[PDB]
Amino acid sequence: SCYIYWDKIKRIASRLEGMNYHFDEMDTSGVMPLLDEIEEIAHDSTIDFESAKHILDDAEMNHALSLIRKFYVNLGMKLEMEKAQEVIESDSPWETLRSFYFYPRYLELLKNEAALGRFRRGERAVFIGGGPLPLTGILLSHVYGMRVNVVEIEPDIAELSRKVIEGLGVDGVNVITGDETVIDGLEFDVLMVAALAEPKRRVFRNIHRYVDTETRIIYRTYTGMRAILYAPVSDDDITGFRRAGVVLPSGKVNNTSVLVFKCP
Amino acid sequence: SCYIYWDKIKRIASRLEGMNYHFDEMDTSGVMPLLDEIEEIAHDSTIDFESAKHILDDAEMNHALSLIRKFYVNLGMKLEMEKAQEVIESDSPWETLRSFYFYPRYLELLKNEAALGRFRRGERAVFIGGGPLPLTGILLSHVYGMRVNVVEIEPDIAELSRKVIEGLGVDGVNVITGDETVIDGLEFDVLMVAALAEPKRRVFRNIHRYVDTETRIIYRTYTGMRAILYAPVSDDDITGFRRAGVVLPSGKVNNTSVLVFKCP
Ligand SMILES: N[C@@H](CCN[C@@H](CCN[C@@H](CCC(=O)O)C(=O)O)C(=O)O)C(=O)O
Ligand SMILES: N[C@@H](CCN[C@@H](CCN[C@@H](CCC(=O)O)C(=O)O)C(=O)O)C(=O)O
Ligand SMILES: [Br-]
Ligand SMILES: [Br-]
Repeated sequence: SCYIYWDKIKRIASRLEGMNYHFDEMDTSGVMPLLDEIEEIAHDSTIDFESAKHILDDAEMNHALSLIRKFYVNLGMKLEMEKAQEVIESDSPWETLRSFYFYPRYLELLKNEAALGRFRRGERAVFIGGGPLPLTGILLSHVYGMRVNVVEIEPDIAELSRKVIEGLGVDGVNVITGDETVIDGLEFDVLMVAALAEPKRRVFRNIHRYVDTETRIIYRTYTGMRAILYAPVSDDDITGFRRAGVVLPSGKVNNTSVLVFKCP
Repeated sequence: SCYIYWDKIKRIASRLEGMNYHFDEMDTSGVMPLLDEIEEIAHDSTIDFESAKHILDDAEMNHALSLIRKFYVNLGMKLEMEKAQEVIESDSPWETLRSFYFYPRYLELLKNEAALGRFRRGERAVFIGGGPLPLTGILLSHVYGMRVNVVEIEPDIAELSRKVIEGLGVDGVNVITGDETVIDGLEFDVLMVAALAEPKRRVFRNIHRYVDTETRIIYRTYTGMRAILYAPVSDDDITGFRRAGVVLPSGKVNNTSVLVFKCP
């Protein structure tokens, strides 16, 4: 094969090489054009899923793919961290939050997930992998009227995220510091897993031990050319579960959302 | 995992296995219920493509899947053989043709492909894998006004197909007895490869030798739950080609149609 996107990807990657192993030092505003380049390819609806797989699975693409994924994960983390701090310091926290680069996609992502998982007011949600800016948790309560526990493994990140929630004056959203195993002492209707929650194998194996067959579990992954951004959840990762539904993204939304149930 | 389709599929395969034990010769009328049970699974639009591979390609499904795929091919061949002879004997050949079980699906499929392939009246088309009832060839002339060569490897099947074309009074459809290698000796604007043309790897290697980079090539395959019917064309099969468009089926149509060009 001979896809035009192959060379386009190699070229972008060539301009990332010089940042390798130090992407966390990126200037956030300065690198937005690079994210645009990458997203032009990721979001191209003329690329079929078989062609995307052809490109992303080729051994000659391994190194370029690694660079793009490192860039993406580090930019996302830094953008969230910076916005969390801005929200806490703001006189207009909800307006500040609404200016977050990814805010509109999150609204769409959540709308997708709420249909998939049939969310209702007063249902209890647990979200694994809150991060510094726990936007999903916030919207679960703010839009969908759910009662929410967000789980975050890093104590300092957890503390920041609580300050964001409090700054906004959002109710019914609590942050629990811990690993995924904290769900043992929770009672909940819906469990969600962040796209960035890692390592997938350990996390899903632990979830399997603590949910029953009625618990709606939604996790986020990457399909098609969007898999250029981040490694998709593998089939091995979700052993012991059955897939019940999927929402594939459109527009600028990156994540595919997957509904699974514990077997049987 | 633990898909309820697994039990359903194994039970259908059990019935197929038992039937095969008693008869080598298919009873076309008698097995229509079995086909309908299989197609109800294939046509389940609630199941996404990724989930389909999780259910169909699971290791313990291989035996059942192979039986279903053998049934599907043998039934299709027998239905075509039977209808071909009926058409040849009929005082009302078109009425007889239209009563063919899959007839309306071919109309919808060819519409998909004519858009994908930008078919124009008077263009030369070659179709590899005509079978006894060369409906695609017939439609390419009758509806699309193309000048058509249909290629069929089995001499007796090729002969039968010529009698069907003559019975229908269809002009502009010639049948070539041979394998795919006959295309070196032909001029054509579009090349089509039947869903059932085999073996895929050899067919595409031969095509690659004998076409240029400007010639439109459309092949038929199976995706999602429709892969229960027949083994899909693999990305390895199309090495040396690039995908340039895809039409996914809906309704009762079974085939996905893919446009490729020879690289580079
Ligand atoms: N703090 C986040 C969790 C961290 N990020 C999210 C990512 C959400 N993805 C969005 C935003 C853009 C992106 O991730 O590239 C999308 O798919 O369009 C996750 O990992 O699930 C939250 O509250 O959901
Ligand atoms: N005689 C046939 C060739 C044999 N069948 C075709 C298959 C046409 N597929 C149709 C008919 C139903 C089916 O094949 O299951 C569809 O996808 O809905 C092929 O192999 O390309 C023809 O003329 O196209
Ligand atoms: Br039966
Ligand atoms: Br007639």
